[PDB]
Amino acid sequence: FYKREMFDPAEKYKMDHRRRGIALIFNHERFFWHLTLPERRGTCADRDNLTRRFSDLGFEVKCFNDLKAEELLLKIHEVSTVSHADADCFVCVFLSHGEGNHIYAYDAKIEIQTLTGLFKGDKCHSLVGKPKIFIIQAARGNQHDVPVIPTNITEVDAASVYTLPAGADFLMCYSVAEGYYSHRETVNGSWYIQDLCEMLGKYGSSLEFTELLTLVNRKVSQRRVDFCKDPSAIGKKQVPCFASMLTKKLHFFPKS
Amino acid sequence: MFDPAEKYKMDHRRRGIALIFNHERFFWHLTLPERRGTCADRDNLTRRFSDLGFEVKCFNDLKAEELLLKIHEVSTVSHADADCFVCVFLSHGEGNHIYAYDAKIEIQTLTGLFKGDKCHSLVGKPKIFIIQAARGNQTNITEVDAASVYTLPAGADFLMCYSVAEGYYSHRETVNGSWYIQDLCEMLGKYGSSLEFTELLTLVNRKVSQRRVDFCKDPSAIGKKQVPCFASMLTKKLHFFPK
Repeated sequence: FYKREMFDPAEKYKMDHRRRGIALIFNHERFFWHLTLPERRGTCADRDNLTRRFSDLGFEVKCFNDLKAEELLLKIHEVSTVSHADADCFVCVFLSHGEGNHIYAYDAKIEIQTLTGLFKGDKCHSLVGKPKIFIIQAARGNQHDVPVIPTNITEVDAASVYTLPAGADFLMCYSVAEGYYSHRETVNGSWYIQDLCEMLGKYGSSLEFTELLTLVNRKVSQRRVDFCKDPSAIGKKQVPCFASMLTKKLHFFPKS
Repeated sequence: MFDPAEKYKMDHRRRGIALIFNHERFFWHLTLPERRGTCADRDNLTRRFSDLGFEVKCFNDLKAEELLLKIHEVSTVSHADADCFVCVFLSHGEGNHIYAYDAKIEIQTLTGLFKGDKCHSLVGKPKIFIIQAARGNQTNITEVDAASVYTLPAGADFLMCYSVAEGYYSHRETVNGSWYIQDLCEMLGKYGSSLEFTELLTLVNRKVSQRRVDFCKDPSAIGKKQVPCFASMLTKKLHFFPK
């Protein structure tokens, strides 16, 4: 027996490289005053949660806190230009505010297509044909703070970031879709990241990853705020989504 | 309790309605080119979705007012006895709009008719939109159109399926039909009644993105790759097992 080159409806990405790969986490808790954006209490919990879960799946996790845009671009360009020949895949997470096709760094916004474009085709040959997974927790910062230099509560932010696709073998994962609202607990973290991390821990090492993101869709879209705390948040449902350009099934079975 | 393998309940009396809006030519004032090959797509889709148990209704070259009337009529009948709902658009598009014969319609208007508060009997059921629409260029020939329609999400339990993503190109053969629709239909025919539907759409991503654009008959088209995508808001696994 051998596998002839016939179309296989069950084909999986090859995940038997020496290393799982790098997972970058860009964590943004506060912003330059000229941006008029509120701080994001709870994001440090998200960052730590994600680090534990992706480390357990075999990723080399690198976190960066509150980088300026020039610094962020430098760092992500450095990762896009090294060889990933010995890696299975690549993960990039943004924890911030966003608007349209932009995510905010500390001092300025950056276009999502600029960040994903660094990993397309022969800009990053050693990731061609490998999953490139971007996870974005970014929505509209509520701006009732001034344009001047300056307990567990749930903050509710309108969806603002477009659910953009990218190239072949990219998977773009969004905390919330247009017309819905993103939620973050100031001590426990974001609804989306909490539920993503819980599902990674329970099922990440077995379930196909888009099947796992569908579980996250279900968990998040079924959450509600306590009515006695913030009646304002009634009817502000959160529905995540993911935009898949993947071409094979993706698993994170423990590496041998 | 939470079941990591939970499936949509697909044991209703009927599979449900599949609507297909098929646009081959446009009012002259829109200055959009004809879409030869689209009738093949329509026929292919009708067969595949019929075989999966759907009640397929096709509409050719409706005006926007006619199209809105029809999709509104469908959104207000009871789907209580149905598993799910499918809507296919075969046209040109731009941004958040798809073209009818005489005018643009916003995708969010069309999907909004099937949100929970407007269509109670589809609550918690899959609502699947499949969009073959890109930028009209203003024997079997292959036409190549730049991506133009945003890969928009919708509400819970919607699945939005696009023939092409930003930066890539959609292809249509004047005899054989659209690349995306051909490969979607081949996969439906072979695996539609067994495979989880997003796993099937992933196969379609692979098939379409592997179609070679190295040596076209039209030198203009060289290197203009096609990559589809789908945006899922589903909350459970979706299968179309024979009823």
